[PDB]
Amino acid sequence: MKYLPQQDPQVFAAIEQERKRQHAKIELIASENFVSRAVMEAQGSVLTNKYAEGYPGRRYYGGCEYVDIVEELARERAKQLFGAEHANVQPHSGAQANMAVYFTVLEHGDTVLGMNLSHGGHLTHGSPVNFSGVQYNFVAYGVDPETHVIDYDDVREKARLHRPKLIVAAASAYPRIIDFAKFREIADEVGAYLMVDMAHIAGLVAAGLHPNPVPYAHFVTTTTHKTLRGPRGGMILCQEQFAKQIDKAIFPGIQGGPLMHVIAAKAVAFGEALQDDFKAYAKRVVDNAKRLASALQNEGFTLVSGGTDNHLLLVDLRPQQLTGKTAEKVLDEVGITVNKNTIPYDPESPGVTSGIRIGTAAVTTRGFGLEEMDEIAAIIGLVLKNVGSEQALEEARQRVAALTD
Amino acid sequence: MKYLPQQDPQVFAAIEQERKRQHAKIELIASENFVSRAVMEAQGSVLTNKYAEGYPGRRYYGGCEYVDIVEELARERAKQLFGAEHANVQPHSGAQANMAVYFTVLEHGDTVLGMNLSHGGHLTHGSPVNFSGVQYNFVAYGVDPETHVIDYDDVREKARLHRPKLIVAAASAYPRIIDFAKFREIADEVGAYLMVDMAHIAGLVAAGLHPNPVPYAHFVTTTTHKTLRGPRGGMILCQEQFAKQIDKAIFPGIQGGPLMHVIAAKAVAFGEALQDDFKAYAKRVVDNAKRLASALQNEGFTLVSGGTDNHLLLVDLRPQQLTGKTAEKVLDEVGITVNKNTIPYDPESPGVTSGIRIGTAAVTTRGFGLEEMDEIAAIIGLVLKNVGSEQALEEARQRVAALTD
Ligand SMILES: *Cc1c(COP(=O)(O)O)cnc(C)c1O
Ligand SMILES: *Cc1c(COP(=O)(O)O)cnc(C)c1O
Repeated sequence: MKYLPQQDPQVFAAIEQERKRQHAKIELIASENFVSRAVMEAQGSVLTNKYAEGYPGRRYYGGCEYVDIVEELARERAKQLFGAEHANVQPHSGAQANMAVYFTVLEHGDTVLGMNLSHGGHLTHGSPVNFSGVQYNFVAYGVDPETHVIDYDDVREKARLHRPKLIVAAASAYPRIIDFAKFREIADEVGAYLMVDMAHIAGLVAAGLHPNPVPYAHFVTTTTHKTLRGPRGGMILCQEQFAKQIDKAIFPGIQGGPLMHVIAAKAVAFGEALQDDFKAYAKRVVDNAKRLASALQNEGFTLVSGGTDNHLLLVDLRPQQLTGKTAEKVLDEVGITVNKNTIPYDPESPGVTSGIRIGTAAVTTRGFGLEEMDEIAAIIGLVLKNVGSEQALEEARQRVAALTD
Repeated sequence: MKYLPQQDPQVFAAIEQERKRQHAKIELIASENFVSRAVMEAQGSVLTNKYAEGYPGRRYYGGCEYVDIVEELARERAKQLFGAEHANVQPHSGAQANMAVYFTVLEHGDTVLGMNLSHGGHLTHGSPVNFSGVQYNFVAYGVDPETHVIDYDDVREKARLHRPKLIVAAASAYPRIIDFAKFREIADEVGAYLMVDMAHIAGLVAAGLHPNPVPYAHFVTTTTHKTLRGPRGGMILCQEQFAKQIDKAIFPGIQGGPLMHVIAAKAVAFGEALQDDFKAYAKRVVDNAKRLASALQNEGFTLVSGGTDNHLLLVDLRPQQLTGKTAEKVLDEVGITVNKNTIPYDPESPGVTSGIRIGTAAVTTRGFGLEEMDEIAAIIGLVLKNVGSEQALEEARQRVAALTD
């Protein structure tokens, strides 16, 4: 940076602390990643100056010839990446992507069936303090109490009983592959639309390491950040038949002017994801997650569903007589960043929890491999088995520092 | 830029075209501006990597110590700038700022009273194709057919007849000062909340050149871009008594993770607006608008309301037997960027219109002054009085080039 340090020392000092923090800590929060310098440069461009309400070649304002090129690059690359017939790259966030799909197919008070929020469903899949649960009548399907895999017979039963207009599949804390074919079969049986929210797994889908929801879902929503490793924002994919309605839902439906600079950054990220090296990266993400899961089990930890098929895992801390909140706090003391997370059938409140959620996307981006996964698991073992020993915590601290340099 | 040119030649080439376009054209679209290099650097920072759902000191995830500093700088600077008791700097856009306020105080189907969309009201103030007009029952007040000033007796009558829960004041195409005291008096009479959407005029309010809605409104919404000259995004201001509800409306109500890098950019912009030179800038904006209005009248143009109190003006093109669409198109041919705009009581559709809207914020940022306003008016006169003369259009083209260099 050149101009910010002189113009705003306060903001610059804080950004610099954050930058240094990102390097020093071991980031295991499953939603986190580190974007490329190219992605950041795109977001820091003069495209923030341009109003471009509407769509490429169909804008309200003149002078959009070049931002049109940018948006089309984003849409076309997204379509090639996911094999979708239509992309809308304007959503400000994953929340707004979902909001737009809901706005497209639902009326106020319509019934929607989504994943139980305590079992892995997202806030925007029917929380009573979120617009989704306030605006629509959400009902929930669960995972099996033993296997922790989605109970597809429960999905089916809930769908048949409640007759939802929309079924939502996808999760923010589900460590196994989701069967989109079964979701579509159930949707078809009850005459419901299927929406898949692939935000967490989008990078894996792009790399062919998780089944693609595009052929099975009427609508696919996602964040551009997370495993896809893009700028912070949202996206909707759908077949040509819903394109006009989806576009109208985003604008003039729920948003105003799009963030053209962020859309440029989206194009950059999609360009990156189309490359062979991203496929290699995504495989290392999944490989690292399996390795970390196995190494954690070696330490004596119990994992929700007994492991992982993707980038994330959930530790059930009940055997160690620890809450997620306690584990989160002590790991923070040694420089390991996790979040407490409700586990399926958690006896604890969302404010306390019986679990921690862990993902490998961020550490993989930093170049961590299998050996580092073993060490991370060993450090977590050292910490959580010795929460009362400042000796042990200092050793963990030094071992964390050794990993990040 | 260093990394984008090598990583993504396609995106870079398009950005470079846009950058060059921004320099070459005379930007008169009233919503447009040019942000500082410091603001852009902040948006292009590593803060995009951080999930920070919640609020400073009350986040869901750990590691937010530094982004907390950034958000607090934004909130505190906003409060000093506007004399507000509370700020929420998380809204992704002006649309989302409004969405959040609506979500806070209204239930589905509640009546809201806003400015007639054909008279200057915004899309998000009740368009039947926008969430506002779909989710809530919007009724409208108008401007006087002759003076084109808001008819406060009409505001009052509509409020008393329809009994709205919420009254919205503020506009995207109103060239005169809005009387927030009268709006609050009417709101008080009918027991309605008052929301002021100051997006267009926020920079002028900050500089003390338009009366401040903060003391009169329960809620003030705004874009951080436009006259305030910040990054693309939104903000809500309110008294302490609504702070908790407003914060909850933004998250977990309507959004997910905030854009921390954009929030950094917001802090930077607010820092800039607090400086004496921004006050001088904003005065030049208003001075330039008056000068341009006067010079356009000298050319024989009729202006809606007979002039301007702010950064923007509306040309009523009926005396020249031109539509807004025609004027917009021909001005585009010579390098002057305006938008067609419905005028009050327009006999034409929104797709055609009888007016063009013009604002001086962008050209003022470029350093244009009174002499340039005279020349801009003269060029517009030359063009619109000679739409059929390629000679005249080429002369205009050369005169536009002379202004931008
Ligand atoms: C992260 C996420 C979201 C929300 O994205 P934001 O950008 O935080 O609004 C929605 N759905 C799922 C499944 C997610 O993982
Ligand atoms: C520009 C504007 C908006 C919308 O802002 P976006 O950032 O485009 O969503 C809302 N209200 C008013 C009065 C505006 O001027």
